[PDB]
Amino acid sequence: SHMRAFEDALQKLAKAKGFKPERRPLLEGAFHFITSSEKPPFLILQAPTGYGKTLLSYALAVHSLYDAKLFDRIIHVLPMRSIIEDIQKTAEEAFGFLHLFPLNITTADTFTWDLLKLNTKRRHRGYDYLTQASILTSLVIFDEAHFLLEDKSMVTAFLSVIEFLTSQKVPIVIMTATLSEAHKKIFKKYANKNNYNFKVLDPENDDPFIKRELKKDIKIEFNRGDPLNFIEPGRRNAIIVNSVKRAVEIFDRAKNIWPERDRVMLIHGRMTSSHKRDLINCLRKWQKEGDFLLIGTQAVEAGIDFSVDLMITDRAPINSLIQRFGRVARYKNEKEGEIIILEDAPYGPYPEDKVEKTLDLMKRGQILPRIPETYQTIVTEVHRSITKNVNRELKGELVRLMKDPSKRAPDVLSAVESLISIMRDFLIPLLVEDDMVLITPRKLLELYSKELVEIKGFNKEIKSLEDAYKVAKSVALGENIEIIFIGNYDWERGIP
Ligand SMILES: [Mg+2]
Repeated sequence: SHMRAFEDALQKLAKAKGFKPERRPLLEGAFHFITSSEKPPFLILQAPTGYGKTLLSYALAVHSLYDAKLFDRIIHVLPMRSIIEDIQKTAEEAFGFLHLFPLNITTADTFTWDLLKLNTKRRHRGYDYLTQASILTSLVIFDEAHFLLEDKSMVTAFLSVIEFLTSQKVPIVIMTATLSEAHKKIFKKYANKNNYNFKVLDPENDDPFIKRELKKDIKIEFNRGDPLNFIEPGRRNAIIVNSVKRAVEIFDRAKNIWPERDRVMLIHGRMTSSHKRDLINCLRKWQKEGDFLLIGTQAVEAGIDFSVDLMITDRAPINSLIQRFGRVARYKNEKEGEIIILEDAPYGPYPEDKVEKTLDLMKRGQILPRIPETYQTIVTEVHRSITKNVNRELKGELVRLMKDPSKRAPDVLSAVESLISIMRDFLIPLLVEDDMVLITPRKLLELYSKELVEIKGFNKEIKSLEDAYKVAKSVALGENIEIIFIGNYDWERGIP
């Protein structure tokens, strides 16, 4: 068979995560398809949530220590909002990995900023990689992060970094429990355009994982109102919600409602990196010892590994709902669970038409999770029509500037400024005393008006969002400015 790097990963992972080895048949075939692969591979691994898909990411990384003919490292891309301190906490404690790491964990927007030759330095803090070329020599795995095509303000950019990435024949693995026919079509398009070896691996009808999960009885319900109406002390409770301000307010009251205040916890992305690390430590500990109440945003749906007896969720598109369902009865001997979707919840970042279409389509065809047969039809029907709002000319220019070595960030920013800009989603580093928090340009203005932000090396006093967008323009150009937080960082609530 001649694949020891896969065995080495399956053993070291099964020890640090304390589970006894299982088969996981698709993963070995997926590993072999990438390594042999006469032509550059474009694998779409479409497996249910909680399958163990991240094992292939660890396997291909160990394989890079022994052979780098196809790729010298594994770049592992998580969705934009997601929290990456969990997988980093596993790539460190299990495998012990400007320095070349065999496995790098970036996020969806940071990835496209790098391919556009923009500055992402403080996000990478030594540093793992800081260069567009370090990406092109690697194998990039999109872990539930291709859903940036669903973000209206991000379609043109991320479509350009898919056209450019395939134009360089970079090996690409796409991991998703939610693969619409519309997405498989765009990926097969650029895979066929650049002579890849396209492939889609989804489990068989006799797959042991899906059989084991059908023995699980987990009901899903609908309701309205305050999510604290449905908490159940004595069980593991999780309330996942569509915005951070909403998550802080639910936690501000769940402090005093839950029987043991010690077992209440808030997690979201507007926190320092070390604070997230501490919460992952406190959360792995509670996973073995009794009950708790976890309150979080979408950030914990992709990156964090936890199982919860009862799940209370805002209404959301089917992609993030399937992700959030995946943390109810996730482990082996967990057979009973409960899900309650709040259909009256605020949308937040999500498009309104999409969240209502999943809510309707779900109610007709009652689904049970981790069984793609039930939710696959809703997936293909909601996540479509991407090409409506693609700037086909700006997309052509971005792929032009990315291909040209003599074009740097000023050429990318000025060309984008002519077709303030997409910059609205370019998060900027807010400096908390020692750590750092990524915030939006809009959030920077709100904090400057409250007189909590001090900007060194920059003159304009920030009002009128266009001014805040200009600070992001400076950070992207790598200018010697520091956006510093003056107030006291709340070690529980994060940044407002
Ligand atoms: Mg994952």
